Amino acid sequence: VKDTYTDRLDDWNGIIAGNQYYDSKNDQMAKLNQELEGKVADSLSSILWEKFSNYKTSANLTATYRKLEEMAKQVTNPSSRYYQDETVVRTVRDSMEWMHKHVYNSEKSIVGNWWDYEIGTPRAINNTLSLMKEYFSDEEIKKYTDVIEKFVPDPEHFRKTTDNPFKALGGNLVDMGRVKVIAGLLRKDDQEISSTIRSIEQVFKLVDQGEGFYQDGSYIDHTNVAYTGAYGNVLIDGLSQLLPVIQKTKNPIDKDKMQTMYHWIDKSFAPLLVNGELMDMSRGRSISRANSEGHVAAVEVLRGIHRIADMSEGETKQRLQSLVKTIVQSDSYYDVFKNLKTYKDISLMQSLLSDAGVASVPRTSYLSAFNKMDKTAMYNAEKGFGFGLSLFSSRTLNYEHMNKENKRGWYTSDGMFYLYNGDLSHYSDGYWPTVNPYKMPGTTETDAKRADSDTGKVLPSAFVGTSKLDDANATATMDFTNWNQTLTAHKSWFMLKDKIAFLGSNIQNTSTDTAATTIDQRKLESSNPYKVYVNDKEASLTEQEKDYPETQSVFLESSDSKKNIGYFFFKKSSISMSKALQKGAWKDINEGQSDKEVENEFLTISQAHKQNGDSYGYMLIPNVDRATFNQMIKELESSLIENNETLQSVYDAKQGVWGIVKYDDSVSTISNQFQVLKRGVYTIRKEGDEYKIAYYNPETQESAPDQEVFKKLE
Repeated sequence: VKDTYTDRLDDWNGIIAGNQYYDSKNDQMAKLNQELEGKVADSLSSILWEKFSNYKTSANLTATYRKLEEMAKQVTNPSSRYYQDETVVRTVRDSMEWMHKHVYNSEKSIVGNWWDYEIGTPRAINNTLSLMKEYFSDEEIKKYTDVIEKFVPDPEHFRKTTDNPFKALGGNLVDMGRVKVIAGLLRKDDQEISSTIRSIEQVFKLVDQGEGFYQDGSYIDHTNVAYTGAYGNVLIDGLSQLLPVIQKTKNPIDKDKMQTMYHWIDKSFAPLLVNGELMDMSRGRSISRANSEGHVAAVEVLRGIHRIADMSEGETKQRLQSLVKTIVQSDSYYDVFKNLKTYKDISLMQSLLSDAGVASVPRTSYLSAFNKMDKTAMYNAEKGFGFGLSLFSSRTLNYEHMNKENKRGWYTSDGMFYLYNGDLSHYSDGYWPTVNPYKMPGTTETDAKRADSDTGKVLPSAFVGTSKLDDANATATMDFTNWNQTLTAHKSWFMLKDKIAFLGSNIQNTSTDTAATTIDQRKLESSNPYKVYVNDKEASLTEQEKDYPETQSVFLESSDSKKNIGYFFFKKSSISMSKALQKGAWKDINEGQSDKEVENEFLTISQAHKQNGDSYGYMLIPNVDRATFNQMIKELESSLIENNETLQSVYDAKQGVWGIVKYDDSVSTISNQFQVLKRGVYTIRKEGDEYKIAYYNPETQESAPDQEVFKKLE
């Protein structure tokens, strides 16, 4: 019966469906319609389904009710095929009940996956009945939402009826939101709404230990896994729907805790965005799915950012508005509207791009050292390139392998790095399946064989992380011990504005497998091919490992100058190079994906450390044309300060910036100007007759005063 509890499910329906805000000749909305028409039709015209028959895998039920959720939308859509349809509606009623009694009522238990019985599945019930509370009575809505309270009678915890529950935390706590808020409003069980949102306030607290967001912008979740852009998606995108409801309710959250929202936006999320890609390191295991490539899951936050803007006031609205609109304007590879699956968001998005009152704004250079999760972020404004450094410590995990998902990301945190040049498609179009998991960029690895049944571990060392000097100058380190305790090398990175040196000393293999660092593994777009200049002259590569000893330079010329990648080797080293068509399917590294073999070309560069006590020291200069790259290497001929077993450092004498990394506590005199007196990482600039110092003890995630760690001599 008509009431207020339902006028807030009216709001809900709009956010998740958007039929209210529809238009039959709004070109983009009509593309999402054609889609829905054929969806319903592929379910409807086959139900009861063999596609989702197997019961004992519980992931099949979510899909059952989720394709019943898909009808609800078209069913209640004034401008659709199935508008007020006799059979599509009947079908729902008949297989909403026929299901309830057999598969999904109380005298039952969780097999397969709780997450279905508990989360993904109820929200699909919730979402069906909400859009069709008019094709359903009050007590009907009661009969089916009963199951909810049986599996989730307490918005503090999850996995309840089973025998080692756990506390809803991080983005997982967001789905306590939809599953109980909406479910309550349906059952007008008014406690369910107050009781819940009390626990939904728990996610706005930052922390110094555990899951959820951090002070430095880090997001941990699932014990210790870099997830600012995988669970953080589930969080920001979930809470960007609850709040329009939640705040109109009789128990609305105090406008105090709505501030940790914009701290997430800017400190945690905004830095991992570049030209419309969320960095694959923040995604963790999500990288193993074709539906969720780099550029697509970036929209899963760019909507969650906007929804927040709409329900804001003043500068907070217009600036978080520019944040979005300018970011999507800088994305030239992906049509943003391909991940907007609800018309409210489309209407909203088309508004920005139309509205010339929201000023666009280029992004300044920035560097975010997310040490509490071991990833570093970097974007150059002047040169338009990105850089990310996937590490891990004794505090964070190298890679997650859940639900038989992500089975070959072994070394994607073993010192892995990502360049982001003008090839926006780089880590996309099937990069993850077709790329060598063994020879992963930036990493030092032997060549033993891994299984797909392996698990994410942590390091035995804690000496990892970054000192930050400014938006364009920092230094990372890693006291590596690998996968099986055969290879321990110091690995240290030095990001200095328009370049990033990879030092690394003390390389030592106690193994009969050949150790080998990978300088790079770039995917190559075919319609723009590279011209590889070894040591300043051109080359011609094949699947054959060529040899190139006596190799100062390695430059990758291109049609687009913002897609070049150079490699100055301080000490003329002995590398090998190739360019093979690598094939592979998404199924190989994640069981529940298309086995359709997918093919993508790669050019690989490498160094082999044969003798026990080897080194590697080179410099990556991107977005630099050939002409300039050659005058850059003569500019930095003496730039290697040191790269031995207890000290690694570069000098960038154009800026005047040392990047430095000690391991012992000795008194190393650098460039004859100053000393550095303590174990840790430094980043230092001369700008006058004195010094600007930034030391980070990665072991104790602490800093210290200049006096303690540095005296400039004379």
